[PDB]
Amino acid sequence: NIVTLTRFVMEEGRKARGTGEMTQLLNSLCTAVKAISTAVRKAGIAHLYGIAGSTNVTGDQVKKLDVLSNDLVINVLKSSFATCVLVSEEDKNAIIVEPEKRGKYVVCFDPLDGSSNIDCLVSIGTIFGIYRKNSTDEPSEKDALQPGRNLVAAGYALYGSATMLVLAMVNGVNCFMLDPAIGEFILVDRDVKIKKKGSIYSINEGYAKEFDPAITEYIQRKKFPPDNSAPYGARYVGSMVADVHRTLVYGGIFMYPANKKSPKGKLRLLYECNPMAYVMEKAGGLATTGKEAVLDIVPTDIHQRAPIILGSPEDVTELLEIYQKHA
Amino acid sequence: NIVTLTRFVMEEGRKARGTGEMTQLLNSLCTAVKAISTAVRKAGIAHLYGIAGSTNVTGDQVKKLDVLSNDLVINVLKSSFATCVLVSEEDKNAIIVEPEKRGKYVVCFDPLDGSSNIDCLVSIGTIFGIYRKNSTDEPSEKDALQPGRNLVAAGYALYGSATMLVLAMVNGVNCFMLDPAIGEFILVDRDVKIKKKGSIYSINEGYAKEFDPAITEYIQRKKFPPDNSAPYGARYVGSMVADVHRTLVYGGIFMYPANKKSPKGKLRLLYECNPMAYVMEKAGGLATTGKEAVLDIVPTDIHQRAPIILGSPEDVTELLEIYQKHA
Amino acid sequence: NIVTLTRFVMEEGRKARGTGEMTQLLNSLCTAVKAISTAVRKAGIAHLYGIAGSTNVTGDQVKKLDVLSNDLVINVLKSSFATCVLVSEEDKNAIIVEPEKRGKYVVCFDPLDGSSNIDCLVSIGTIFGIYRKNSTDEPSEKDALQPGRNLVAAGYALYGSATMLVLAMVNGVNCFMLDPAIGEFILVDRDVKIKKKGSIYSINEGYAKEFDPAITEYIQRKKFPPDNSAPYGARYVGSMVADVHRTLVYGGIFMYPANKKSPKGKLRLLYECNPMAYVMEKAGGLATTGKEAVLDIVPTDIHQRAPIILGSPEDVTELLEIYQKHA
Amino acid sequence: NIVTLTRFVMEEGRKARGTGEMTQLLNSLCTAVKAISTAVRKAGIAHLYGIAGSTNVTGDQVKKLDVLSNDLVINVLKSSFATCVLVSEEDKNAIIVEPEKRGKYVVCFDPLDGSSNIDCLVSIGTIFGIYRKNSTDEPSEKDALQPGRNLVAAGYALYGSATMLVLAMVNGVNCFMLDPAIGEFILVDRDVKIKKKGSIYSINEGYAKEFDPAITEYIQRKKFPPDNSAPYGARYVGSMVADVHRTLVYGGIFMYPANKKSPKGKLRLLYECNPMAYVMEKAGGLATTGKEAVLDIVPTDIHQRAPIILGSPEDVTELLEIYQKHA
Ligand SMILES: Nc1ncnc2c1ncn2[C@@H]1O[C@H](COP(=O)(O)O)[C@@H](O)[C@H]1O
Ligand SMILES: Nc1ncnc2c1ncn2[C@@H]1O[C@H](COP(=O)(O)O)[C@@H](O)[C@H]1O
Ligand SMILES: Nc1ncnc2c1ncn2[C@@H]1O[C@H](COP(=O)(O)O)[C@@H](O)[C@H]1O
Ligand SMILES: Nc1ncnc2c1ncn2[C@@H]1O[C@H](COP(=O)(O)O)[C@@H](O)[C@H]1O
Ligand SMILES: O=P(O)(O)OC[C@H]1O[C@](O)(CO)[C@@H](O)[C@@H]1O
Ligand SMILES: O=P(O)(O)OC[C@H]1O[C@](O)(CO)[C@@H](O)[C@@H]1O
Ligand SMILES: O=P(O)(O)OC[C@H]1O[C@](O)(CO)[C@@H](O)[C@@H]1O
Ligand SMILES: O=P(O)(O)OC[C@H]1O[C@](O)(CO)[C@@H](O)[C@@H]1O
Ligand SMILES: [Zn+2]
Ligand SMILES: [Zn+2]
Ligand SMILES: [Zn+2]
Ligand SMILES: [Zn+2]
Repeated sequence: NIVTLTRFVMEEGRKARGTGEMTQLLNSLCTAVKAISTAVRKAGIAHLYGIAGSTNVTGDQVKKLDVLSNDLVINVLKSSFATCVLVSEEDKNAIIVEPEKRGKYVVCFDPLDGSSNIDCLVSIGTIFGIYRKNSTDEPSEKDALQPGRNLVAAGYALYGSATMLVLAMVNGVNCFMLDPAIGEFILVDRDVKIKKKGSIYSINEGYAKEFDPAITEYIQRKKFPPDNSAPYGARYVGSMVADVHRTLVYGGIFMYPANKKSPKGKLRLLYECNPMAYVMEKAGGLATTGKEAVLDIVPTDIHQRAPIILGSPEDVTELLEIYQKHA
Repeated sequence: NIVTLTRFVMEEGRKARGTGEMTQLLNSLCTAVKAISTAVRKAGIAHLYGIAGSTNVTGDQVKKLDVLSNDLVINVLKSSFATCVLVSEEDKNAIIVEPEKRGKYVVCFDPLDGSSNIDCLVSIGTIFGIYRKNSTDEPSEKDALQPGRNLVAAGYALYGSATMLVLAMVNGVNCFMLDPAIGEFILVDRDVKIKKKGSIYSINEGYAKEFDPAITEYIQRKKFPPDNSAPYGARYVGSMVADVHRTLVYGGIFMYPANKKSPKGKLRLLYECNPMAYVMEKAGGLATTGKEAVLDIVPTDIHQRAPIILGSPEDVTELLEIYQKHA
Repeated sequence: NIVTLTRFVMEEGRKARGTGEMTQLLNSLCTAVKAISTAVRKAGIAHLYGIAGSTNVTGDQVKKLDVLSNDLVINVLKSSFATCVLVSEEDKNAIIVEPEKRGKYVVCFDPLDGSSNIDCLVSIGTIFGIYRKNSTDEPSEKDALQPGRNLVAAGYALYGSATMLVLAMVNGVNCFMLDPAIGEFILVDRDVKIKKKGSIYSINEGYAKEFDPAITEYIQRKKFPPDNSAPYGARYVGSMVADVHRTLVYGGIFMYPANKKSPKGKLRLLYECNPMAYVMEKAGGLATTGKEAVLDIVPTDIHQRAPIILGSPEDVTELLEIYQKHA
Repeated sequence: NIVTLTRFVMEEGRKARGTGEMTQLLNSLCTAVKAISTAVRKAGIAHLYGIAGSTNVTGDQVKKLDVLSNDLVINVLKSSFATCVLVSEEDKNAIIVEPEKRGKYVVCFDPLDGSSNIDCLVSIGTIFGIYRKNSTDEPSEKDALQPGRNLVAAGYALYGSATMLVLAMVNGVNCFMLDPAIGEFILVDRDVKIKKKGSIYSINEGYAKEFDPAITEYIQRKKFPPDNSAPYGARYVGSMVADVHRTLVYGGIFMYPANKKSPKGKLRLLYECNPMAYVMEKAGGLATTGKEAVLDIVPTDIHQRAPIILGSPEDVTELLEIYQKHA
């Protein structure tokens, strides 16, 4: 029995007896993700190189993927009439939606994750976290400052060899594969669970000289297992969306701890850490900063940064033990 | 003036006064690559999941992506009437084209590189190397056992966020972006040259306990710069075609030396090492095993393996200097 | 403000306070129409001609568009869990859906209209009429034997230079253009109304020798206007979906009266005449058999045929006057 | 063995021992046609309707489909470095290619045929005819004023339910189906031949009061067969490229004789009449004005018009016999 994202969301909406506003918001997301996917795959690039004549700004004067993606997400989410506040990785201030388009939801998103991998064509993506506004006050940024544990839905779209949307809600994590031939997301994995233990560690070891003792010790074990067991294999794509997705399906651990240049970690709490921590906990995994649960941090800034360790429970647990081992 | 790959190959053929056979071969390669990417992006997957019933098929043909890609290369190249010997990473023996479809070119190809990243949707691709048959004798595997220096043309197609085919021939390297909307590869970078020195090192550090001393000394040097400069960033996609392409565009160094499981390295010489080595040297870069030039190795086995270090000249020679410092 | 079919239908569902079942059925229709559109445009035809090898039944042994379209519609509508009875132009008996998939709606459809235009690649399409089952009896064919005037929704998808879906419901007719680049239907025409009078007559004059006096007289006027005004132009695509769509947007009249071979007309009441008569009346046009309203006929057979005259009100009215003129 | 249009043109070039210029011209024509169809199918229309905002553009460039198609043909042909004189149904004067991009071929083309069917989404297309410059003089419109019999190659691309390019050259006619999924035209019918006699007549009968006696006598003969056989079916799409293509595949007769508004017929000789006439004769069919062969007319005006009757030999000669019976 074929099941598309469209049918799945609509039905989950019926089972929860929703009024239909969130379902409309998710349908908008779906559409946004497809438009970004098409532009990311370079559809119609021939026009920029003068196939129809008029080869004007054939350099850098037209929308760069980062910006185009941010416009699609904002414009589409707005037009869903289900949001009131929006937080983008590409915007300094929270985006307060006009009253005539205002909804009860707050969305925190990363329109195009994997910044440094854009020019080399490595996998990139979009990340999103949705909150139900809780307060009778007028829309402001504080409405997006809720701890991740208050997330109603979170997930991401991966633009890789193929495009896949991973959606996580109260009752589980579901994976949908995009069939570009018909512009439809097909459910291929129902209520997914990450393996208890993996054999892959993911981190940028270029910061070796800045790692804290716990991280430094953990890495030593993956390369030189004290029990002489087989060493973990290493993998680091460079785009958080890509590295987290492999972690979800293959197992293992992903890491981005603090360092000199980034004392509180590089990844942002609102639209990078929380959505992935939610997807991970719902899949049966763990997401810690090393001292606490990511979903428990009470955000104080819109672009606040936080250190994160996520993946299989046994692999993450072992690293927490190291942290405690170091007082 | 916009330049399509079809326009480019044909003109390069005219400038070389060829009979048109090599032109027909490249055109067929262009067609094969488009087909493989369309399949990689999962076009038509809804059918596998029963969108039109469950009797459309008369057998159980769930062809795995790697097999399907290999089937496409084989049939498409053969229908070009320009080849006589084919070596695939997928077949134990060389494939000898039937007399009627026989041409004078030898093609060594890697159907879909990045096998471990197929299920997690990370970038994968196809790598190729073309040689002229140099023997009046009847075509056999021997004609495929030539040193990389004899290549007339080599390259690859990358199926990442977007699909790009990179082709290198005697007169230089050129990158073409596939425009999925019209099924056309567009020339977007001419006579490409790699940076003399980069700031990214690429290797699977999970084999740390099995690396030779030269590799170990170099890694520490990237993490702890003796001149005290900023340490190189680390990147390891897990797919050679992917990691090699970023090395070309961003500069830096890619490494896959020998280890316990692979005493002579893991990567294959004919359709992995050689093609990428030729692309690199043509871009003014380097590619060595650590003791000699990859393109100079005369193979004795079509599936022979070899250790490889490629990338920016200054980066590679620095490592080559560590090797020759020990021994 | 961008509006997609997905958002439009969902919203109309909210305004009517529906439970969500019909909305799910319409979403299924939308998906069906896209899959048919892709197969109609010949996506992936390269495989049938041996691009990946195995050129077996390269003649006539695989699904012909007529059949493939009928499978997609049936399978998709079934999987929507909103139907109980289905009437297809390609099936002799009414299709009674399994209890575990049963809904309250009855759908009458023409999966691929324009049979004779398939091989010459002329415009073809899909037509549909939806009824809300009215009776506590068990699902049977009689449930689809309701007069067109009981239609809850009707319309068609036109596979022409571009693909467009025309949807008609109680509050109007709306036209949606398909953007194949993202697999999304975009609303381009809101609540459309046909012009009071056109300048185009559409009919197969090859049956001249069989036309009744009224038709014969009417045609004389279009070619030789008694008042010496400019003559109407003639247009006959051959596919009902194509001819009716032009009629809706340009105005004029479309005709398929009785003849020798077809004493009661060739076009079928259930899935050709009623849906178009409904779309036409909702757009402000007329649909008569010459003696009565199409939407008023009480069907007695599932594949019953009926004569039809449709289009601008003034053009249709004038022909009715001729009929009365002839007692 | 699967045959792509790219493979076919190149090989036909090799067999003819050409320098490769005409091969490069045809390849460019292949590229242009793909681009036009992708635009015709409305790829990317969501952008026009603001899916990404309302500031993406820096001007008002709502290029109409016919203008865009003309822009593509002009720029793409010129970037082929194989032409010197271009005549478009869209430009009052011939376009003389700049000396640097000058080649020896003359191309007469119809950017998008079927203008009256553009808004109603009925089939439309592009028609072309190629000639060799036959004059050492400087290129001018005169080089485009040659009799149809001098064509080296002619054909058209049909954008109907699917896109098909038909190409006719000295050795016969061949049809290629565009596979939108890989952007490749597939050879699906070789050395095509029209039926000696069909059963469909195609003409706009809205000009009945302006037809000459021969045309009138023939129409009555199709409606009232003197031998009392079954009357021919009528078909008139309104787009020449469409009606002509069905005539080729199904056989029969197509007609557009002279009338009051068009004393010398409406259709243009250089890029409408001639190309279709050449395709027809090569398929063993006929094409006359009623008094002479279309391919024999020596034009004096690039936008000159001419009456035309084409199709199955027996059908056309029957009409040619009515003409020569009167006068
Ligand atoms: N499509 C849906 N999928 C899952 N939960 C939903 C859906 N629609 C509504 N809900 C739940 O019902 C709540 C209220 O929905 P709404 O009335 O649309 O704002 C949401 O916050 C969700 O917890
Ligand atoms: N399209 C082309 N691009 C570059 N070099 C070519 C091309 N076609 C032919 N050549 C060169 O000319 C030689 C002979 O070509 P051929 O007669 O086609 O086998 C090839 O081995 C190449 O060195
Ligand atoms: N999406 C919709 N668009 C228009 N009318 C609708 C929609 N959904 C429900 N309705 C109306 O409400 C009735 C009951 O809907 P349902 O409860 O889904 O069976 C339908 O028969 C329609 O008349
Ligand atoms: N691709 C081709 N298909 C058919 N005939 C061709 C082709 N290329 C060249 N010819 C023939 O050879 C002549 C000279 O070709 P060229 O040297 O390219 O101008 C043309 O005018 C055609 O008659
Ligand atoms: O080069 P670094 O420090 O590993 O940064 C990579 C990280 O940057 C990001 O692009 C965020 O800026 C993440 O997607 C990725 O995990
Ligand atoms: O898991 P490892 O040892 O890092 O191997 C990865 C390598 O394997 C390959 O898939 C070839 O087997 C390459 O594409 C990639 O570089
Ligand atoms: O050849 P005829 O008698 O005009 O039949 C054409 C009619 O047949 C149909 O294909 C239905 O069978 C209609 O779509 C079209 O109006
Ligand atoms: O409206 P009419 O007189 O039938 O003309 C239709 C003809 O006009 C054209 O659009 C050319 O002007 C042709 O494609 C078509 O055959
Ligand atoms: Zn990010
Ligand atoms: Zn490989
Ligand atoms: Zn029909
Ligand atoms: Zn025209």
